Amino acid sequence: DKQYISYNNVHQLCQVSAERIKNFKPDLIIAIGGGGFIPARILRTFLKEPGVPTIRIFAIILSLYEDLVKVSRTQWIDYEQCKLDLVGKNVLIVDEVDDTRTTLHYALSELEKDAAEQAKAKGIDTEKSPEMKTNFGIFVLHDKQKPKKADLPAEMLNDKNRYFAAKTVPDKWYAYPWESTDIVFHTRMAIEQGNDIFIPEQ
Amino acid sequence: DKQYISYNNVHQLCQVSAERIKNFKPDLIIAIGGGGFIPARILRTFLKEPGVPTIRIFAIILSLYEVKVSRTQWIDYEQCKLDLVGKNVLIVDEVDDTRTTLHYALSELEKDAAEQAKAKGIDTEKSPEMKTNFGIFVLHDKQKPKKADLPAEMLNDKNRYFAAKTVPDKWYAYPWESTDIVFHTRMAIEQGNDIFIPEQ
Ligand SMILES: Nc1nc2c(ncn2[C@@H]2O[C@H](COP(=O)(O)O)[C@@H](O)[C@H]2O)c(=O)[nH]1
Ligand SMILES: Nc1nc2c(ncn2[C@@H]2O[C@H](COP(=O)(O)O)[C@@H](O)[C@H]2O)c(=O)[nH]1
Ligand SMILES: [Mg+2]
Repeated sequence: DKQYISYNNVHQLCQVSAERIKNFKPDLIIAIGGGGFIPARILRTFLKEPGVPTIRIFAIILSLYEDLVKVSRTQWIDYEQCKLDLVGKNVLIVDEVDDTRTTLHYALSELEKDAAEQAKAKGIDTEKSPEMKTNFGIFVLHDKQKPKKADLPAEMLNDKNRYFAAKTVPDKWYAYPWESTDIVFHTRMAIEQGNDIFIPEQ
Repeated sequence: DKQYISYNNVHQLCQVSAERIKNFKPDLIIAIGGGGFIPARILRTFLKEPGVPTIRIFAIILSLYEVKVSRTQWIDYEQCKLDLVGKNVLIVDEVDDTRTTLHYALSELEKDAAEQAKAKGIDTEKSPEMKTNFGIFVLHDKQKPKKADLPAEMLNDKNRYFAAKTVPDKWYAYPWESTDIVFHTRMAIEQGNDIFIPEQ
């Protein structure tokens, strides 16, 4: 039962989620794919504080292939060039949907390798110096209620201030507005399905 | 006279612009900042051909200071296996105001292209066809005195410089910038800045 989601719905999902995510105090955002970036950018509008430098967003692409799951960093982050130091940072990973969780699992896994390798380059010892550890969190618009094919750490999933889903939803296909080649039809369906705005004008 | 722009307006600006941009045949897109990335991603939906790998989008951030250019977030070409040689590259931003941002973005990316051509032992004078072809797409190009220029072969080629709309010198409020999307959309509708293409 295909669920059509309007732009304004996504906007308001980000709006309400931002209030929760403030408790995580993200220092930067890493967005998975084009679908991750749009919510990430909208989120930033709601995280912005006047006089405070806007939170940086980094786009990454992960490709996963059948093993004999193999992971390829199709588009990654040049931490040195960007002067991005993950040590002692709160990092929010953003994607539009958590379906089987495979993508989020391997993205987190890869980013943890980056952080560990940086904390070692600095002659930092994350065991002796725990406060230099990187704190990862996740934000998705939709977390599907279904058997997952991959896990996420318990301290992530079971911490309401680390794993953030705007909505936990049935196992249905979600059609995002940026994916549509007929936004008029798409928005008409979204309104009919109750997938448009849910917060009134201020 | 602030102009409120709805999400659906942005979507349809990209839809019509894609028909023009197909003539440029972009191989990849480079999006400037968060405001560039959204139209870039929407454009990709309209450039997609089934059975053909999706066009890659790379995000960059340029900082310009009182001009001093800083590559705040750039592209690791080697890591991304991105070769600009012989490519048609579309640079995307949401707005061309004074043109300063586009001027320096193009300048910096051209340096990358030349650098990569030389590393491949390619004399672009002798083999002009291997040169990198840059194009630009913005949602709005403001009609006003510009503070920087773009190449004549860019600006005067309808198949290189693409503005969805050429507009008066007013401030454009994009939907992703809004903290009240309901007010924002109501204003956009009133202003005639919503949809302009019917359902299929
Ligand atoms: N548009 C859309 N894409 C989905 C949906 N479910 C999964 N996907 C795509 O499948 C990918 C893999 O999701 P995963 O199963 O790894 O969590 C997602 O990144 C997304 O690209 C959906 O309901 N709607
Ligand atoms: N939202 C919005 N931003 C603008 C507008 N005009 C200029 N800007 C911001 O100013 C930046 C510099 O524009 P430039 O003058 O270099 O073309 C743009 O990238 C954009 O971030 C506008 O009308 N609306
Ligand atoms: Mg995604």
